[PDB]
Formats: sequence, C-alpha cells, structure tokens
Amino acid sequence: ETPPRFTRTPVDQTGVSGGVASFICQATGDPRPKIVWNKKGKKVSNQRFEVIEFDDGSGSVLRIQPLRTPRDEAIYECVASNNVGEISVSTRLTVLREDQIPRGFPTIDMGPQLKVVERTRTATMLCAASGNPDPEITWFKDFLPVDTSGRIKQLRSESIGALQIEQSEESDQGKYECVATNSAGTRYSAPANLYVR
Repeated sequence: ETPPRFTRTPVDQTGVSGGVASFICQATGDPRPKIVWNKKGKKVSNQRFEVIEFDDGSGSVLRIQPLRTPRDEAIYECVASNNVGEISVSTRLTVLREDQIPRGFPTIDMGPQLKVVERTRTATMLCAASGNPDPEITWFKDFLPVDTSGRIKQLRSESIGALQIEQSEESDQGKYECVATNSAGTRYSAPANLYVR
C-alpha cells in the first residue's frame, strides 16, 4: 500500500463569462486515491460544476459551464486520498467579462464540425483559432482531455489545429471540443460529434 501521489496536477485557467473552464487532476496510489474537488476548502456542490472521472480511475476533470463572474473566481483544491494518506494541490480560476476580455484572448475562428468516418480510416477534426500570443489548440472528448503521445495525433499550422484519428474505431465516437489557450486565457469551441460508420 502506498500514499496518493499526483501524476497530473491542475493548471490555472482564465475563462470568459458564459464559456467553459476545465481542471484536470490525476493521482496514483494503493488503494486507489479518491479525488475530491473543493472550493476555498469546501466540496464543490453546484449544478454548473461537473466532475467527470477518467475511465481508468486515475482521477477526474472539474468542468465549469457556463462560467459566471465574479462568483466562480476562486482558488480550487484537488484532494487525493486513501487509507494510507492524503495530498492536495490548488489551482486558480479567473473569469473575465466581455468588458474584461483582452485583445489577444483566443478566438475560435472556426470550430469542429460533425464528422462521419469509416472504421479503420483516418478521422480529422478541424479547429481554426487565433489570438495573441498564438494559442495552443488542444482537444477534449466527452469532457476529458485527449492525450496524444501514436494512433491519435494532433497537427498544427498557422490558425489551424487538427486532431487526426488514424484507424478510427467505435470507441473514438463521441463529443469533441477544440480548446484554444494562451497567456490571456482559454476559449472553448462548440462541440462536434464524430461517428464511425
């Protein structure tokens, strides 16, 4: 038996009012750590705050949608625990008004669109995004981050970000969101469905 240890700690988010923010927290340990999200020390307990567990039990994502300001702006804590010990770490959510959104805050110029791929063929989800600094584009599938490092690869060029899913299969079906992030903040695309025919 071993105490909880973090494998992925949440990273500060600046979102826009009405938009989305996600925080990721994973840990290992034996027995399997329970992950609880707190807001300034109390368990999160509001309808717009949703905890989605990774299928493998490694942890969870706290997803907040729609973001409200000033209400949601706070320090949040991820607490990992089992019968041998407990650890926590915190992260910060900032939520900007339209009135407060910087010039270079990421824009989704073109979000992903509905796709149907034949099984074993490459599916490509597309996202055009811009901002200053040039934002990083990442992908969420069914509210969880798509990690890619390789059947599933992410390609990137000027404002275009692509998620290429080689040898597509049934489990790749789902709801994909493009996420654009830079030092000014994080913007989500509307989700697009992928089907595997």
